Amino acid sequence: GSPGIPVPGKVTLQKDAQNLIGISIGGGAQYCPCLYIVQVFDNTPAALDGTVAAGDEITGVNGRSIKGKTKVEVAKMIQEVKGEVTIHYNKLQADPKQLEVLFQGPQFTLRHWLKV
Repeated sequence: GSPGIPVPGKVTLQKDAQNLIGISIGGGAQYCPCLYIVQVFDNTPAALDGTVAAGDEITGVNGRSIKGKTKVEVAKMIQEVKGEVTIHYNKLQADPKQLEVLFQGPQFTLRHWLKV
């Protein structure tokens, strides 16, 4: 599908020594907005050449959206693609009200996120 995302983009990298990208995915926190990527490690492909760092909207893995399956499965999808890595991302300016919501500052929402 296509929900009309702002500015879509993709960066292609390759798996880390740990067989991942070096990120953490949560499908939104406060009101479950978007974001997906909650944190990254600078020396991971994701951060380093990737720049899919904390605050970016990783909406798809290697061309296929993650928003449709399951946390555990999406990490698997990324581990599945052995040796390679591609991230689809977006960048929402939102509106003041929704911008601070997308910002994620209030950390009352713990939840159980995923990581690769």
